[PDB]
Amino acid sequence: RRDWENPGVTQLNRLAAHPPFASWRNSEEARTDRPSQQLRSLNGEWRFAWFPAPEAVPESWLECDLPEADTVVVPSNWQMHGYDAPIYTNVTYPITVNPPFVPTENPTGCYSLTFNVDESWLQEGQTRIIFDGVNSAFHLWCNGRWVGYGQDSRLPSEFDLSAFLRAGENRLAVMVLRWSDGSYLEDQDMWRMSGIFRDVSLLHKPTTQISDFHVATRFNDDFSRAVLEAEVQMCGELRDYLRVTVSLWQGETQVASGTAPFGGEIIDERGGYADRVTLRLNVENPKLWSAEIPNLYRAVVELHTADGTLIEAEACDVGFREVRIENGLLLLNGKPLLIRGVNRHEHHPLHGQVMDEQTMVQDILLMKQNNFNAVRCSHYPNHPLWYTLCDRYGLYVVDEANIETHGMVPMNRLTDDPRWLPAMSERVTRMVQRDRNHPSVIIWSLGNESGHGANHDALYRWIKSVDPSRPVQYEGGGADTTATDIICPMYARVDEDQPFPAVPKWSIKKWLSLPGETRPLILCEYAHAMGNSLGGFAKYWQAFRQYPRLQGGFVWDWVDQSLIKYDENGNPWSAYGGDFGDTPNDRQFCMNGLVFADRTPHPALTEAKHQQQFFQFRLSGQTIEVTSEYLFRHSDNELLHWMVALDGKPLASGEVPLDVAPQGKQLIELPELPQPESAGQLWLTVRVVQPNATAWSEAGHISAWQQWRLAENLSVTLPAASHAIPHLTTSEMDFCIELGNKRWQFNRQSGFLSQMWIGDKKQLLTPLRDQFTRAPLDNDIGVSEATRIDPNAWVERWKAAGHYQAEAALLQCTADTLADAVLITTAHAWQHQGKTLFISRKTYRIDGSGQMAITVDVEVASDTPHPARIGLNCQLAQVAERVNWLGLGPQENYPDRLTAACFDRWDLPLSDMYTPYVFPSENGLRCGTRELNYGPHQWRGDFQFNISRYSQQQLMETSHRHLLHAEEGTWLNIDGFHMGIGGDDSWSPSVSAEFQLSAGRYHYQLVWCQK
Amino acid sequence: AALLQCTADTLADAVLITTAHAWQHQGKTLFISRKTYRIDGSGQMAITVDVEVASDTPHPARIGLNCQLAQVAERVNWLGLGPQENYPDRLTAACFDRWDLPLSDMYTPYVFPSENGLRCGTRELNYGPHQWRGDFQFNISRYSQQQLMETSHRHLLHAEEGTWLNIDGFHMGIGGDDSWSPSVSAEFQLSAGRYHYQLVWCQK
Ligand SMILES: *[C@H]1O[C@H](CO)[C@H](O)[C@H](O)[C@H]1F
Ligand SMILES: [Mg+2]
Ligand SMILES: [Mg+2]
Ligand code: NA
Ligand code: NA
Ligand code: NA
Ligand code: NA
Repeated sequence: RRDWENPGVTQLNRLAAHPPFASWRNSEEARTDRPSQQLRSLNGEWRFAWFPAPEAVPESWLECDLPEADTVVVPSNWQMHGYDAPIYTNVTYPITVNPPFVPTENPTGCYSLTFNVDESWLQEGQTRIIFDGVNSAFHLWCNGRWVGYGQDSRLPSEFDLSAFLRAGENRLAVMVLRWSDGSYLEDQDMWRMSGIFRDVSLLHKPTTQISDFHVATRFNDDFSRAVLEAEVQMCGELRDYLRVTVSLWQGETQVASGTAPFGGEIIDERGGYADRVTLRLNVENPKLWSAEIPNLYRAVVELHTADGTLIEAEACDVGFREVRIENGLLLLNGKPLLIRGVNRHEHHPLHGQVMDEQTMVQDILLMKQNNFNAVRCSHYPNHPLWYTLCDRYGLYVVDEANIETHGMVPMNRLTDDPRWLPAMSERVTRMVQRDRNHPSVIIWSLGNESGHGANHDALYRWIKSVDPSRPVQYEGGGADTTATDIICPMYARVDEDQPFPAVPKWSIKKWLSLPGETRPLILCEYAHAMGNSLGGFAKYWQAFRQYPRLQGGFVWDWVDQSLIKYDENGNPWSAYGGDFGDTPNDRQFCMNGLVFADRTPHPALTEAKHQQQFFQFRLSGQTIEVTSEYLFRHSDNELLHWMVALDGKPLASGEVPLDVAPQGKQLIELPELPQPESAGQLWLTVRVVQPNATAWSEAGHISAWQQWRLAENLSVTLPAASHAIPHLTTSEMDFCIELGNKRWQFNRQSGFLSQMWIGDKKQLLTPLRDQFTRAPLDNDIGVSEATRIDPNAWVERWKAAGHYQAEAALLQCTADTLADAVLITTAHAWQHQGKTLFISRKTYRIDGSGQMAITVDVEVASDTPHPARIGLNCQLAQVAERVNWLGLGPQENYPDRLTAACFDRWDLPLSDMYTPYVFPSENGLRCGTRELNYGPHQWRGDFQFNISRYSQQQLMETSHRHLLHAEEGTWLNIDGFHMGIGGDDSWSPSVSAEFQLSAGRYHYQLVWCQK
Repeated sequence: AALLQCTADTLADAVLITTAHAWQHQGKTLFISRKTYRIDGSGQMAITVDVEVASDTPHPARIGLNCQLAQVAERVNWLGLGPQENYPDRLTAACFDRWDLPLSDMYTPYVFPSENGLRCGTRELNYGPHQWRGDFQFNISRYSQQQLMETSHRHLLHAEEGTWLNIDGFHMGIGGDDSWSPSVSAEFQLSAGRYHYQLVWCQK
């Protein structure tokens, strides 16, 4: 049969899909969500063996353990145990495209388990096994006998073992195929793995049972009244004495309850459903569910006899909430949402695609503390617990069918084929069927990157029909097809159009008002967080805030998909595409997260947190206007703290309780602020603090901030004439300057400050030279390989123009003496193949104070690609423990990623000055610095800088962080100007014009000295 | 203007004058100007200017220099945007090239008088035997900003002795989305706080 190469066959003997069951036999257990005895885990220690193909499987296997098998933990991904390689491919299918066939060499994993079944279970009722996630397809046997088959790796496959079990010891044989025709619908850009990766369990149901239940909450115009409607379906023998009781609880308080025997209303000419019943519960002033206040009720569904005897109980958490699109806006409980979302894969650097509750919880808490309110299940139904936690902590969820056919040509090749409708249908239907009772799910998604075909229209229609409670969205085929209630593009830019044929990506602001367009717009993917990215994040936030119809989006993505590997030494390292021998592969493309695989944030996370803030401020004079973007809660666990500093010197602070209603304003008058004895800029900083701990944060959690410049008093004070004057020692090869214990040397061949001495210690390992390039960010690179270039990538443009290859050609080097200083003047040209790219004119003024003032003026040829930077660099001989500076911080920040940073005086261990992106590049810059202190050195001006033990060249030359080696001394990169980092996407130039170094002429001035 | 410093140095091939001034109002330092004048054996005077603008003072209208030339010449020739009046937020129409007009075309006779005649993106300006080089904006006429500012009807203007030259490293947008509320877009406001420019003044 080769059922795995036939889309017409997606399962054999599978039971119908339904919401989470537990078959309690005690209503209070049910009520309380206590553990149910009728439901048990088979997770743990299994027997497993790997074969290169199903045809290599021995018959005996059904019969008895293979001696050679190994004891492994289940659930797991076999690649995570070393049986074969996990493969990292983005678009290109990991197998030959030739549906519905797969390779003859089709890695097969033979799992088996010997376990005990109790007689009680077999005397009566029904016993089924549930495999939450089996990737990609599998055949099942019990005690030697064949039970069934099943496809779709991301939804539960269930089978009736009732007739297969013996009391005592029993044997399960599970033949899992890596590749099946299902794989053609599983082309997500992530690691390609396989096995029994989700729970395995046994559920006992009575013969007469609750086979399905649907919960609906409808409301009146002002939400003061609601009706909970619950449709209940049974299986088993219908009897007049059978009944259903549905009850609702607000905690320990029974809110409502209703009983009725079976038998639905007339549906049509043949009658109604004798085996179903609907209960309707009225609720006055229900407590509404939202991400803001995840108010939940408990619903208990009891199947019993008229005399009070309980057959079984099922139940679920209930959130009263209404989701609907009206007059072009996405409304929740009548209020238009603002989606602060993130896409999230189920990824563990260790466990692979196997998810655990702790990681889930950790993810949710990180999201929430980062001002995230929504998440998209990119790109398939998640492990069942996910929804529960979302229901509980409060996160809006986009539930997505497990359908992605990215690598077909064109993309809709299958989705437009009616012969694929069936397999596709199951992936949609079974999801709705399973998750339709979770309040957290607010939108259904048809899948991802599978073009736009008729199959999508049909399914779009199916959902609308069966679950009018939620909007359906789908980005394929253009983001605004007839199969979507939401314009939900990926990577559409704020102001910039990308008019690709057939599927253009217009500026979001523009998209909304195209002739006849009326839908709301929420990006299904945006601000591609790969490596040093998120440049331009603020531009989106501003726009979302300004246009009602721009209702946010889901950033791409939450966590880097790196996997842990170890070196000889046994030490762990983060791996990516191709690191497992996988090929073809997409290398680092699998790392686009806001946090590293271990959940350590990337610096971009903070930029995301600020921009997603729920309080907005405005300052007028001494008056602060706080505005709340909350729709539902008041600011009841918040205080505003503020503080005034002069140049980092704290001059005054205070707190102020916040008392703003959802969407209201609060003014805060700052008390007269004293006068600073002293030149400089006064800076106001305000943070919103949570005094009390929550379910998602601890007391003192900071949820928002903002800063402003208050008055400024320019300095009009004269240095103060210095006692001594520096001495100029000319020479054939060098201009030397001495001043006390200090010496500066300028190599006349080169035109650069070759060395400096304090006392008898040399200061530099490498001369101080201009720098116009940077170790390329993932955004600079784009898809620019070896096999294939991509001309347009910044990195390509730079390479090609000679940027990395240009060497300095002296044009002038002189020295003069002034009344109180020596003046070194230089001019250099940077050429490539006869083109002068840049010209650097400088002056060094060393005075009686021993301060060297450097003035730089660079000219950039207009027809050369705008440089990554305009600064200087050198290798210092020293290695200090800390870095202290007066500027933007404390975290890494770039020009188009600097809103979250604050201007103040920061001090960190040098290590905190380097950012450990798994794929190395220019990192750790800090902008708007007026003063930098390191070792004996002090630099002052208004520049950007980074400082670490790794040079630009090393960075650019090393593919993996674990391979970096601290160099001798410390590398300092100090820039007058630094180019934006971009990120609207990572595969095309995304650095906005205002952040490009196009001026042609730049001036900067630095003062170097010893403190 | 409050002089903070003024000095003279002798170079290999030149004399260097270094100055610094503080502009204040009611005890407030509004702006700081720091310069060097470098005259070499070639007769070229190179002016380098660095200014600081208090962050809490309103963004200034322009950052430049000005002076009344003794001389009155018939034409003005320049290498930059033109030939007509052009401002920062109103210069797309203008073209960069070599322009040469009668002095008078360098003045815009708006009925209600104001700053006018500016030309941006100039690399070279020649008037009489004078010549200025760099990268700036300038205006030149027989009318001071003060006159312009005190006279409300163009007919009431009177040519002053000599020619007033306004050379700017920087000039604020003129606006106009409306004429009754501030309309200069932020990108056209002189809010950077620190400004630098340099010009070469010489003869020919
Ligand atoms: C949106 O694009 C990103 C690119 O890293 C991923 O491929 C997503 O799965 C896709 F839907
Ligand atoms: Mg099949
Ligand atoms: Mg894809
Ligand atoms: Na909006
Ligand atoms: Na990716
Ligand atoms: Na690199
Ligand atoms: Na006037």
